[PDB]
Amino acid sequence: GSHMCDAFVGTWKLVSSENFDDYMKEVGVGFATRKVAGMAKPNMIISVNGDVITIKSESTFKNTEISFILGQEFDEVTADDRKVKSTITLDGGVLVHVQKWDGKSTTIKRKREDDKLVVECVMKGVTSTRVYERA
Ligand SMILES: Cc1cc(S(=O)(=O)Nc2ccnn2C)c(C)cc1Cl
Repeated sequence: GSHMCDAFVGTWKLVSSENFDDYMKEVGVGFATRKVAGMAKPNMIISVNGDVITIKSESTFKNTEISFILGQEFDEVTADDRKVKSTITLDGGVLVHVQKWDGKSTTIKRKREDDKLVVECVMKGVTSTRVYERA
């Protein structure tokens, strides 16, 4: 029957980005990776099978894929090649994705707003907002 993340499931395309270069700088991404990653217009493909959620992020820069159970830490290699320990939870209908590495932390929130999927990436005081629409 109907379930936890139904409104997230599907194929989404990036339509706007703000402050992503600054977010990446704060994370520690180097110049060349920032330039090429920042150009990209990824799709995000979200699916659910039982308790397992899969998020694929695909662009001309990189294809990534994570599968996880809410609340259960996992290893992730990010598109910029960080090796992080991640935990994703649902907080009042928002997917909250925390990545920990080298004593640092970043949080990515994904939420449904109208017909969009809005992604907010936060590293210390710097936020990037990335808006997706259905493909
Ligand atoms: C590097 C990077 C990538 C992302 S992403 O948007 O999920 N994926 C992305 C960007 C460009 N191509 N692809 C697949 C995010 C949220 C953060 C960071 Cl630092």
